Amino acid sequence: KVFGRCELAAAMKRHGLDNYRGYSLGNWVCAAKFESNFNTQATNRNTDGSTDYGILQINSRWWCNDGRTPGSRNLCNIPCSALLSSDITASVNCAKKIVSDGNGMNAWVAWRNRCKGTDVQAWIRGCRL
Ligand SMILES: CCC[C@H](CC)C[C@H]1C[C@@H](CCS(=O)(=O)O[C@H](CC)CC[C@H](C)CC)C[C@@H](C)N1CC=O
Ligand code: NA
Repeated sequence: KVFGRCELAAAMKRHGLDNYRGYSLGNWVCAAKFESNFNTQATNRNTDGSTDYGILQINSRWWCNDGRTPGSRNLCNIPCSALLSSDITASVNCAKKIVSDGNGMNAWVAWRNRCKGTDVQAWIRGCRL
């Protein structure tokens, strides 16, 4: 599913991401924009043999099981395919664990390089939230 911007903002907020670990909703919407272009089905292979999955590009070396990643830990205890669903529940709940792991949102490279330090509230402007 390709979410609309405000549609994703509302779903993220309903699932408790607004201000989760101190990161405002616009941070999460910006992250999803540049990680996946709001597409739940996005997948991208990495050099270490892992793959990133879903709207927040969650990695199969640490967080989910895809059956083909050396050194897999599956800390979210889910198949990586669960992170591709139109229902973002599993991606949100796993993202909560990731962002709590110690490095905050720096775990998302696109957030670090394209959202951190910018006017992230722009990503929720116009939305009825
Ligand atoms: C907390 C878990 C951290 C993980 C890493 C431990 C996730 C990292 C993987 C990184 C892979 C970097 S890589 O250059 O070595 O491999 C590929 C290059 C061929 C990347 C290919 C891209 C993805 C195709 C578009 C890139 C980053 C996008 N995600 C997290 C989300 O931001
Ligand atoms: Na890699």
